[PDB]
Amino acid sequence: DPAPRLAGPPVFGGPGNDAFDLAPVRSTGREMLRFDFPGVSIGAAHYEEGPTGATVIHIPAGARTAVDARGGAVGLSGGYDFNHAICLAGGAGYGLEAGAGVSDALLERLELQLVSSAVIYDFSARSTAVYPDKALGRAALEFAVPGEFPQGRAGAGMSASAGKVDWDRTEITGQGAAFRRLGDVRILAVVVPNPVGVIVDRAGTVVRGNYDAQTGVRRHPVFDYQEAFAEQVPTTISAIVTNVRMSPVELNQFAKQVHSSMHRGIQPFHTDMDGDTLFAVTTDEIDLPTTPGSSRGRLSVNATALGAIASEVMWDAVLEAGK
Amino acid sequence: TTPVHALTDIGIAVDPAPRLAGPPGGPGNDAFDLAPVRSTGREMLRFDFPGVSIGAAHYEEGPTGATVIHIPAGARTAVDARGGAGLSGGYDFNHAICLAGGAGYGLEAGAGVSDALLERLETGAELQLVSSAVIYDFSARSTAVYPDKALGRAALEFAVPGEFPQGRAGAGMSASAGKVDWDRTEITGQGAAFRRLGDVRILAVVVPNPVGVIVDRAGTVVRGNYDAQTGVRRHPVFDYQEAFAEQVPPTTISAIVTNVRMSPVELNQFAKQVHSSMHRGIQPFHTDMDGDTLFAVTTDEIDLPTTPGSSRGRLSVNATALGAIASEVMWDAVLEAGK
Ligand SMILES: [Cl-]
Ligand SMILES: [Cl-]
Ligand SMILES: [Cl-]
Ligand SMILES: [Cl-]
Ligand SMILES: [Cl-]
Repeated sequence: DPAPRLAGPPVFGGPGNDAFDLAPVRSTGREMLRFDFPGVSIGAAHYEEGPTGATVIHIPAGARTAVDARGGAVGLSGGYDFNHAICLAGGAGYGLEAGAGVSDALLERLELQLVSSAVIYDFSARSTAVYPDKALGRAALEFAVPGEFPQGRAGAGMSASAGKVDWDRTEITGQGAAFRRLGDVRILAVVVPNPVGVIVDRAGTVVRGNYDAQTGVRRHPVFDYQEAFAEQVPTTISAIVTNVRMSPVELNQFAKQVHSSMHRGIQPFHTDMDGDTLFAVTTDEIDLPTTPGSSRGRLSVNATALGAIASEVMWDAVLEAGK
Repeated sequence: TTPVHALTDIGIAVDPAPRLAGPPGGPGNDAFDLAPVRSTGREMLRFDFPGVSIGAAHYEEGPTGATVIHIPAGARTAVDARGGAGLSGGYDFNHAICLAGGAGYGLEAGAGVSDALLERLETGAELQLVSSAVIYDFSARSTAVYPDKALGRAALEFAVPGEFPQGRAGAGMSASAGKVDWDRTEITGQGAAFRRLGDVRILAVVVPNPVGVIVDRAGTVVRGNYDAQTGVRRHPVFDYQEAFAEQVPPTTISAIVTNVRMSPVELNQFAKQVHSSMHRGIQPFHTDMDGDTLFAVTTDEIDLPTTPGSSRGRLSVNATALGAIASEVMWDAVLEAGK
């Protein structure tokens, strides 16, 4: 039963990028997750003037990627099946410019450097028109370090929010990550939930979004929706990074499986008002065995198994963003 | 002057002279003080389509460029993206479409457009929506300069109603065709064409950077796969079949804009029909090495009649008919790019 973080009403018409001399800030969030995943670095930067920001996953060697993009409001750039970086940002479609800043910083750091970017609309959660721009994307890349992720209000999660049946009940989320290692297998989940729905934990409790100040209690949106019909008639952007070799077909199905699994932690999900986008990335370092047997079952070591495990890592990340 | 049966019976005079791109690790944008140039190409197409403006700008230092179609009202859009080998937005409603060189780096030009549009609006949908697509034009020149935010802003600022610069202009500056071997690749250009039939308006814009070659309605290869040893261009299939017998022994970005109202389903099918029709003028097309992308846009100004009949047949006035007509406009635009 966490304390509320109501976004409150936006005032539109606020100052935009041209009104400020905008200084990138390295985002530290509420706490740092530390993880051991060689070849994967994360940077996050924000403008306090927004507040809004960008988070970048940099895999310098390049990595095979599948994109699973769902619903009616997707704002995506690049979308390559091979990337050196994934950039997530606020600022709606304007924030895609941060990915150009990353592409720039990748050149300066130096044949094509490939960056895929996705965004959330975060303007209703604040009272300015500031967006992540080329300078902020460059900063995020420059700030990237191995094995750290800033949880909470950091990078793209600065002004992310959940539970949009009515904006009077919408709460600020954050960004979240989680990491697991099993033998040599490594899985990192990164998520920026800006859902129309709410964040739900494994017991079914609504933990962020749709908080009613009149009652002090969060509701699952379906209870509002059903009563609304009875009376009247008559986006999340995310990445899963692993080191297990998967074919293009396996990686694409893995992406779909993990992305669907997020309707456990975010409800509703994949709605017409969401543009949910998941990047599944593999560093292609570890082979799955040629046969899928173990003591735990004849069909227990395969890409479906990896998908189920990664789905748990992603639910933990979603809960970190909502914490 | 002759009975009209085939398309060839009714043209664009393509220059037979070669324009070989020639063989290509050179300087990038910050090596230069880059000033956008308004692109005028080899000639200006003039057309009457209020609400639609086109601007084109280039950097001579590339040479590379961007071409922007601005529809300030916003327009419903279908994207048909068809191959292997860089898109931004791909929204189902757009205030602008930005086509650029520079491979994926040139998607930055669309951000320049988006930012300029946001500034004119002094973030509620007051969101300005720009979809961008790119071609890889780096093999056709010796620098790494790409269309950036400033160049996209400049293309938008240079946009005028009712004009389009044909040839080596905007995104077409360093486009090229015919890539069985780079020794036979020729520079293309960008091209546009426009038809008004009754109240119906159709504008085609294309930037062909194909693996394949540009082909006219008679079947003659007119740009790409020019063999300097023979002085002629042949269809790539002759090279491919000879290659197989020997060794295995016993992107185009485009937009089609119309004023006719179509539902989301009709528009998406219209996009697929027109895009496929381009395998007539570009061959091969939709290959694994191409990332072909077409934007089909309607300004939703006029309705088709409720019934599809006419003196020319029971099923003659419908979106399929519109797609067939628009396909010819697009082939003309392809030929203008190769001229
Ligand atoms: Cl929102
Ligand atoms: Cl839980
Ligand atoms: Cl090329
Ligand atoms: Cl600029
Ligand atoms: Cl012809």
